[PDB]
Amino acid sequence: TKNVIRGKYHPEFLQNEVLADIFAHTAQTLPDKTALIEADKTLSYGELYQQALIMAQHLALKGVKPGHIVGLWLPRGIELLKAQLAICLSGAAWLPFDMDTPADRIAVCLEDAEAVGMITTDEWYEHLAEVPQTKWTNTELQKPLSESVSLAKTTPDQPAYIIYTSKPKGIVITQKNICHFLRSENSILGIQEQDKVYQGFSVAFDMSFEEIWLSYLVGATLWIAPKSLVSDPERLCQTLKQEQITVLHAVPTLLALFPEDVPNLRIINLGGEMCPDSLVDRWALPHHQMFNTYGPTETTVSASLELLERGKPVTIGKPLPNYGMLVINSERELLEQGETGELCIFGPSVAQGYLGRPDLTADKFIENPWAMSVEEELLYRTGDLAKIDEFGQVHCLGRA
Ligand SMILES: N[C@@H](CCCC[NH3+])C(=O)O
Repeated sequence: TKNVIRGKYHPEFLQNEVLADIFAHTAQTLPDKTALIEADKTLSYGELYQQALIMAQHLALKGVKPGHIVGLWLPRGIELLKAQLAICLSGAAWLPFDMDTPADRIAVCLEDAEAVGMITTDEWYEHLAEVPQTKWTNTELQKPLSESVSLAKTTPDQPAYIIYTSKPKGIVITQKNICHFLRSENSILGIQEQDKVYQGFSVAFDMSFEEIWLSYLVGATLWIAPKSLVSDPERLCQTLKQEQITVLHAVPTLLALFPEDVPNLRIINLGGEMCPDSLVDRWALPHHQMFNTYGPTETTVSASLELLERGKPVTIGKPLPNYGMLVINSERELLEQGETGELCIFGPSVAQGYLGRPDLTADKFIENPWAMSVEEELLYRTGDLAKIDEFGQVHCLGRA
């Protein structure tokens, strides 16, 4: 009633599926298309699938089953994504670690998650003497097999990945959460099979999912950035032109540091900070579709998306399809439109909660007295203060 704002109604984005289903569909439908480009090395979707499958079978032999958590720590490049996909194909969920993660934090996170192990490279294996958990190398997980190993299937209720944010706090995202997010957001972004997608985010960040898994969803080609390029905005601008990139997921401060426009960019998805007006004016051109995505990690990558246009005020926009937002008071009561309260998010992509933290989970994932379907019974309290304006639009106002 103007005080509960919903994204478009799209029940077809909820399927009886897991991430392995989405990727396998793409690889079997487009075997010979290039999936991954690292420098001058390229891997096809079919190649990627068979290699990741061999790795997943090795994980199975070593005891990885659906519902397990496997840590991921490798340098940016093909092997890193390959290993992510191998964990996924084994039916386990992955716990991603940035290149710059200290070994002690790795140990704290693997312990907190009760992970059965982690994947890393021969080189980095020695940095992990402090890690008591099992460490596998991608290399050993890539050796030939004598007889095939049958992979147990995971289910939508099972975790797809665990994101840590610091006492470390692990956020459990389910297969259902992430598969729905991918379909819901791509229905608006519309990444296409012909697209060439820059892959610059560390796997430890939400926007890596928009770079990688949206592409996997439609069979786009990923160009994987080296560590040295990620901190060189002018060189990156020239790289994006020379590599004929069409899709940039990035943060506003990075876009602002580009000297020239990059004409070949179909889609520009800015997340993290609300895009400033000067940047919109500089970039919200006709040959660019410039977007602003907002959302906590606790509701799978993004919860709202906004089309940016020169001269139009910037807001977080409307919820994604099947997402919903409302505002509540200090005692969890729905507020009339226009008042200021805590922004709450609901829908099929609300995370399962905080790993091993029933306390904080119950504090922040509460029952929704106002759910109009079984996919709306869980409200996540963002902690942000917000108001719903006279146009059904949510306005952020800072923390509570
Ligand atoms: N979700 C990220 C920033 C927003 C990304 C939106 N595509 C975070 O919570 O740190």
